[PDB]
Amino acid sequence: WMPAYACQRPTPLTHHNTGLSEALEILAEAAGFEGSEGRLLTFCRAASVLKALPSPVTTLSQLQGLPHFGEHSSRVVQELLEHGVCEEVERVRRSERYQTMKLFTQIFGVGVKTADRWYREGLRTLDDLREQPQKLTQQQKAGLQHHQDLSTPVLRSDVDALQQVVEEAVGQALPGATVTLTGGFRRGKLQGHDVDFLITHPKEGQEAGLLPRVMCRLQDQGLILYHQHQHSCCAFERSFCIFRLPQPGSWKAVRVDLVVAPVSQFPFALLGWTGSKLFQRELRRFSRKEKGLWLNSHGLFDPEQKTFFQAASEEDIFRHLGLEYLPPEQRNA
Ligand SMILES: Cc1cn([C@H]2C[C@H](O)[C@@H](COP(=O)(O)OP(=O)(O)OP(=O)(O)O)O2)c(=O)[nH]c1=O
Ligand SMILES: [Mn+2]
Ligand SMILES: [Mn+2]
Repeated sequence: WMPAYACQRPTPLTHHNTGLSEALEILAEAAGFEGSEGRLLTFCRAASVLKALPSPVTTLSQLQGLPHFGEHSSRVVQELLEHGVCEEVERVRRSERYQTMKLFTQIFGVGVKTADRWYREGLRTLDDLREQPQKLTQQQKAGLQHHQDLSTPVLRSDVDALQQVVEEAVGQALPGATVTLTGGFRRGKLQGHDVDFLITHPKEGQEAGLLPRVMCRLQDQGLILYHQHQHSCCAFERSFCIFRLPQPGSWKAVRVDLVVAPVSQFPFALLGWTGSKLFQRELRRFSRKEKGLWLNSHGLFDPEQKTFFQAASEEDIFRHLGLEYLPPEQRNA
């Protein structure tokens, strides 16, 4: 017996069912490309169940008694076990719609809605996009300019080098300010599509105006290819960057997300930003459905009492929701 919510079970970085989960996640992704959010969540949940299993699924009798394994997901696994291939998955992979949506959505600054609009307007290739620059935001233009580098997986060695330059810029700008690696790398992943950093200072308010000073310093060093600063609107101050990472004899563009949070909200921001996306979806669903509380990256709110939970750590937040603590490396749902 394995719990239904991904936030109630450990999901390690590496598991025994990568072929099966990858097939399900292709179907999940394709459903998201078509706007079928329910079907996406269904396939994603089924894939995450396989990730938590302690052993490989070699016979279909091993699916018996597992949550989130309805008919469609079971059939996928069945065809894979019996034939080594699932024809729906292979049709999806080869389809022009999926390949194009995948191409466009992996461009920096392009979501599903934009990608689908461009598809419907007869755009197919990266060159087609380049021929219509009036259709692109500045962020999207930067993404296209650097798309080869931005499609190259980011390595832990890249992350280490980047964290050093970000730490130096932060340390110079404001003594005492801290940089915390979040995102998939904090969950132990060995590769990723970007690097995520969360910046704070232990005195509430000392972080005001820090990010722009950090960016000035990084810019002066030649380390920034693209930078979009956004002030908090509703809602953290952040900078969407492409860094020019020096390498032995060349350089690579790398996506970096810098997020500033006031230290009061830091444990919520850390939790939210550490992911995985599905784990956080599941944790927020759990908080709302099971405990009546709204969790987001800024706080945990009781909307009946009209109160906010004070947390000093991620552990406090788990405790408050009635969940066993999961370290970041077990949140790979
Ligand atoms: C869009 C959004 C994401 N997040 C979270 C969810 C993600 O788990 C987390 C990091 O985003 P990413 O950098 O997209 O995801 P990742 O680091 O888990 O994986 P990858 O290797 O592909 O980079 O940010 C928020 O907290 N608030 C938001 O508004
Ligand atoms: Mn990331
Ligand atoms: Mn990111």
